[PDB]
This record gives sequence, structure tokens and C-alpha cells, in this order.
Amino acid sequence: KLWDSKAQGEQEELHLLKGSDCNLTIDITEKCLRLAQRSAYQLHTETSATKRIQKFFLLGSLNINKDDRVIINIDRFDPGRIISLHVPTAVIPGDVIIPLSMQLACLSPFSISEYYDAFQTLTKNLKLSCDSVDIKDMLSLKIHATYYVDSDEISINVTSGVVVPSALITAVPILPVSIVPTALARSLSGPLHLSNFQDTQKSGYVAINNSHNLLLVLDSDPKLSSIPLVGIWVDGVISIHHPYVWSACMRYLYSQRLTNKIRDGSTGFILVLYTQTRPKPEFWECSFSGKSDKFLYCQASDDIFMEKVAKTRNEYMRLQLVPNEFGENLYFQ
Repeated sequence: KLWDSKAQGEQEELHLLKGSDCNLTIDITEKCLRLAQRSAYQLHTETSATKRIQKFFLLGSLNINKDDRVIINIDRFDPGRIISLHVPTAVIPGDVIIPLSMQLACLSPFSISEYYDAFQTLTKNLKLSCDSVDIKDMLSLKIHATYYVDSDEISINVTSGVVVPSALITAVPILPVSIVPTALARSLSGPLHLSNFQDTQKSGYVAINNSHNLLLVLDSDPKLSSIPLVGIWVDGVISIHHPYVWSACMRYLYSQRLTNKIRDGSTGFILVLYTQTRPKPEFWECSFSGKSDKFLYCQASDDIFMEKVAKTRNEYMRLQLVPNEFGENLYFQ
């Protein structure tokens, strides 16, 4: 009886890769691959404690550009630090962390056990994170590189694998619900929420009082651990199809830092959506009922051939990943 759940429009199915036709695009610059191979080759030769498979990091950025199409732009190599754990040199906010394994070819593939362990790590972060909603937390990307050096060229086989939670969020438009006019609620409905900038998303959580009115809460409020929560609010997107909205829903469903979620995926929870294109927020009832630990995954690979002498160009390599429940890349060129 907290709100009316009668559907006021078509159901929508939300997922990270919905807008991109289930396609994940990876762009990798030749320069960072050249630095990765250069660093790897020195260790394997002029150094003796080199493990046969070197462990490095590539650093990328997550961009969303045409109808919510997600692209990872990988352009930085990072050997990483040892602390006993292997971590990047300096983690920048907005960095996609891609573990890079490479080995000199002599005399490679992703297995489901490797995908499974990556997804366990992914969901453990979703359950335990205390940070703001981040789309980068919704995918785990890895690269295997096999390289060879001869007198003529450097050759590299680059294989990339990803795991993404498969959960679909069912979203139903509902009638508007009264919001207590706190300062946060007033600033979200105010004139400043009308902009046109990319990656200006923010989100929080929705509490409820004795009068069954909604209270908006910042994502950093320490009371979130036990305040009774009924859903989320999202600001700075054009529509509900933005993958950030699904990311906030997933984060709310998975988080074990929120111990008093009296409305969740089984009962349906509320989304107060402040879009950038409308003066008033949209109200949705979101639900999830499928398998919680199911994931999509697949791999893609391509060869690159590099001259010994580097050319000051911006050459890059594009990989297309359309993962599914069965591990098949459903991309056809």
C-alpha cells in the first residue's frame, strides 16, 4: 500500500548492453600494446625471474555514445605495483582496470572456470561496495596476449574476454508518488536538473516515512545501512534505457550494505527518474525474479602485426563482443 502499482505504460526490460544491441565494443591502441610488449620482452630476456606468463594491466575509459552503445577505450599500459598483491600504479577515477596476461609464443584461451572466478569477484564487489554507482562495476574485462618477435616484425594475438551479469530488470511506468520536499528533492526537481552533458549521472536511495511518503537520500548517507529503503532515484540521464539506470538497480538489489530494503526485486521497488529532457520526474516500479548468479560471457580475438620501428600514428584495434548465456559471441561481420 506504499504506492499504486497499476501499469501506466508498456513494460521495459533493462540491461547493461540493451541500447547497444547486446554489443560491447573494445578499442585498443597500438601504442599501449607496443608498450606492453616492449615491457614484457625486456623482462623475459634481460631478466631471469620472469614468470612464463607476465601479469600487467591495461587502463581504459568507459564511453556511451550512440543510443546507449557502450565502448571501452583502452589506451594505457601499466605494469602495476606489488604490495602480497598485484595492483595498478595509480588508480584514476573513471579507469577501467583490465588485467593483461601475456606470454612469448613458442613450440591462450578463456575457459568457463576463468569466467566464473571473474564473475564471483564482480558480484562480491557489488555486494560489499560502499561507493557511488559505477557502470564499470557491471563488467569484468580481461585480455590475453600472445606475442612473438623475429627480425622483421612484432606479432601479437590479442584475445579479450568479458563477463556481465545477465539479470534483466523489469520496469513498469506507474503513477507519480508524493515526495517529501526536502532540500535534495527540491534541487532535483529544480531548474538545474535540465542539462545536456554526458556522464553527469548521480543516484541515491529512497526511504519512506509513517505517512507513506518518499524521502530521497544521498548515496553517501551513513544511515543507508539500516534506514528502511524502498528503491532508488537516478538523475542525469535522457531515458530509462541508459545503462546507468540498470547499474543503479543492480547495485540496489545486490548490496548487502543496505540491510533494511523492505522493497526489493521480488516485491518490486520504486525508481524516481529525473531525466534531463523533462521538467518532472518519471516513476517506475522495477522488479527482478530470475537467476541471481547467472552471467553473460564471450571472447573475441584478432592478430596485429607491428613494425620494429614505431610510427607516430593513432592506429588501434577494434574488437566486438556480443556475449550470451552460452559463451557464444553473436557478432557477424
